Amino acid sequence: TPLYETLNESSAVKLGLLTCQEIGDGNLNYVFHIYDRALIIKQAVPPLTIDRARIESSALIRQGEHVPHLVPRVFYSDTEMAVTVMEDLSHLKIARKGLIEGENYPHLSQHIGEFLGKTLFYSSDYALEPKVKKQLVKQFTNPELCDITERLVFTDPFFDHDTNDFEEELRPFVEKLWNNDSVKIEAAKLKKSFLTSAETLIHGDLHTGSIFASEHETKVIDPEFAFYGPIGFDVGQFIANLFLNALSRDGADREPLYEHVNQVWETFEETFSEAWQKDSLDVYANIDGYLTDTLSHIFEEAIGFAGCELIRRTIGLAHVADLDTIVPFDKRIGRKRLALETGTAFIEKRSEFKTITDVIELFKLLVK
Amino acid sequence: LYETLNESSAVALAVKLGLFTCQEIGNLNYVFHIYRALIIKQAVPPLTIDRARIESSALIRQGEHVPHLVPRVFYSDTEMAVTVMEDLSHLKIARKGLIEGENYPHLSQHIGEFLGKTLFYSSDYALEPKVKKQLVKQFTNPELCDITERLVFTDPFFDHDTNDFEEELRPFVEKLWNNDSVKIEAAKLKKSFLTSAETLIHGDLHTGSIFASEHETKVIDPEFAFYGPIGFDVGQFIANLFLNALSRDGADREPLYEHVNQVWETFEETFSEAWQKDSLDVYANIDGYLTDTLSHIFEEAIGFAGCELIRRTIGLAHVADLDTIVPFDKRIGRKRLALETGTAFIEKRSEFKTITDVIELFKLLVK
Ligand SMILES: Nc1ncnc2c1ncn2[C@@H]1O[C@H](COP(=O)(O)OP(=O)(O)O)[C@@H](O)[C@H]1O
Ligand SMILES: Nc1ncnc2c1ncn2[C@@H]1O[C@H](COP(=O)(O)OP(=O)(O)O)[C@@H](O)[C@H]1O
Ligand SMILES: [Mg+2]
Ligand SMILES: [Mg+2]
Ligand SMILES: [Mg+2]
Ligand SMILES: [Mg+2]
Repeated sequence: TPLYETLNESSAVKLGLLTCQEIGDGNLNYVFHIYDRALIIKQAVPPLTIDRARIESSALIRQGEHVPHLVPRVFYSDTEMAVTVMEDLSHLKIARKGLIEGENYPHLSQHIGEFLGKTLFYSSDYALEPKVKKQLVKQFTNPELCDITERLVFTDPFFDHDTNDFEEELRPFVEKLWNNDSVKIEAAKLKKSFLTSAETLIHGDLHTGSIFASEHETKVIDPEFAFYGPIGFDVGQFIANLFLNALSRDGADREPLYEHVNQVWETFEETFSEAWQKDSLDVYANIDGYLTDTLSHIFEEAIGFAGCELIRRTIGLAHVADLDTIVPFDKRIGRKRLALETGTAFIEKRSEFKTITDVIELFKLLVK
Repeated sequence: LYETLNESSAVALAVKLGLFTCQEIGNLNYVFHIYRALIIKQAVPPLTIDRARIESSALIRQGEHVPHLVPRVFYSDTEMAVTVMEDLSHLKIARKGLIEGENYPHLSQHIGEFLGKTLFYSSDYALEPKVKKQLVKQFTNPELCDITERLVFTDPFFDHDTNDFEEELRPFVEKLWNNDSVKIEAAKLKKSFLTSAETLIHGDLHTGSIFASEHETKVIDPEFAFYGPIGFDVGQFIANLFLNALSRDGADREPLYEHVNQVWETFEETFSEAWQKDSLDVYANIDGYLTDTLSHIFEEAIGFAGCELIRRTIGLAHVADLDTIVPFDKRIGRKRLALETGTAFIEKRSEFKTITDVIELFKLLVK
């Protein structure tokens, strides 16, 4: 008989680990805080299969094997119940919220860069026997959550589709995008890579709202969207959300975010490189120029994906607080115009950039 | 459940199934011909017998789109590792025919159509991505992919135990081993083989996986099928046309060069028609998108062709086209050319503009 039952505060409060409050922001997932000493119980609500909870638990445990300091500990998980029992991180702040409040989080980019480099390297064919990796591909296939992304980041913003949500003051600029054949061709190629390039186990939703942060600590959460896809993807989505915060700031306040974009690519590239040297199984790994060309391709896709995330967050179904809370209204429109414009340039020009500072310097010029 | 068959128990299965003397005409796979006639193929246990599930499933899928270009499957069973199929012994394996000097005028149109349709119709272009992600699971082929990952993409390029080549070839083989830039390129193509889950491929589409006569073509043995790069079956087939060209002299080569041009042309035209007609992709009709898609397939196809050319010359698994060339010295010379053309194909793959450029490069090198 079926064993799933949607939890409540009492039901959540037998595993051998006095008061409980549901603190979930969304509505697809319940998050139960139990308090001593504290604990979190996350549970999927059923339209999206509850299978996502199996993916999420498994992804967190996997990430913990390589970067246990950058992810919450998982004490228990259950597939039928769609439950993940994990470490309480309420003493930290969601990074998107903190950044909007003016926190700079000096280590954010070192920490995320390390997370990206290790997670993305160690689940790849570089690191794993291909026969092992092919099994992990099966275990982490995520059709419904991939469908969300395939539509929202890669498809809907580029056409007059019903999921989009944007001010009419933006219509002229949005229609300029829709009519742009060559940027759309490129977004199709990026989407095709998303659909087909089973390179590693990615997080699949690594924006600033999926990170807990304080001055000295960083933790990545909510790998619901995990599956075998392109290595550049998590890197692009994260970098884009740094740029999205930049656009919500003015003048010299932007500098910390530009430094984070630079630092996260750099740390990613070092971390991925050191893991490659020390732990690759490939006979081809140590041939001069092979790692270099591999990183150049990741870099290029990462910038393309960033462009998609920049556009998608601005005019698509799922927005970001960074742009939506900008005041006054006319400034909001202007900054949302620029996210559209930079995202487009990112997509079009992705293979012309040589370094991360090329990308930052282009961005800075477009947002002057 | 599983029991390896013999000629007698193979006859018993045929009658038990309600269909219709027996000889095993196949070291890993038995093929039982039963005479109205019928074929019963069975996997033997080191390599998983799960390959027989993949082969039967692949043949049935291919039959949905090109039923005239694959044998009919009357019955299959996973636990017995059995595929019961149409008898094609009135046809000749294409490799054998081509070596005897048969030219098979329609071979390239038939395979071009096979390629275009099979490769389009199991892709994200043709299928709901949710459906396609299920087929990826179903066709995951770790052991047979491992053979390819090692034999076509890795061992030939290093001093590995599986390679098998004449000592007279050593200088040219060592030239390849010491070539960093071709090997970087071979790595990229391998990485694509390992990661690019674009469509359901045959995975072993050489001239010995084809039955042929003047008027008929049938593709067989899709044991190696899995979700991989679209360019792969195209490259491996083109390379085996070039391998036969090298076993011929002078003007007798021209039919093979025509086959290479024709198979790309037919492939490109079939894939294009299927794209216009049957794509699910909102991006499908934007001018330049199909064109750029084909350019990438072309480039990979040519790279994979170079790997197959090298691999068949000096790796574990050879081709009769090269190994039966006489005299010995001529053999060494032509095997040197396969190595050098395969190398050129890998390194120049993104410089070619059309199939004619590929052929004209090849013809120049083998003058
Ligand atoms: N481990 C945790 N510790 C403390 N709070 C958490 C924890 N996990 C989630 N939360 C709270 O619940 C919110 C929703 O978490 P998240 O995993 O992103 O759910 P969803 O998938 O619904 O977005 C977070 O923004 C955070 O405020
Ligand atoms: N459908 C068939 N009709 C007639 N002969 C066949 C048929 N299938 C296979 N054979 C014979 O058996 C041989 C091996 O078949 P194949 O499917 O290539 O097995 P393997 O996977 O061992 O290469 C073929 O070359 C052919 O001579
Ligand atoms: Mg979240
Ligand atoms: Mg989530
Ligand atoms: Mg065979
Ligand atoms: Mg076979």
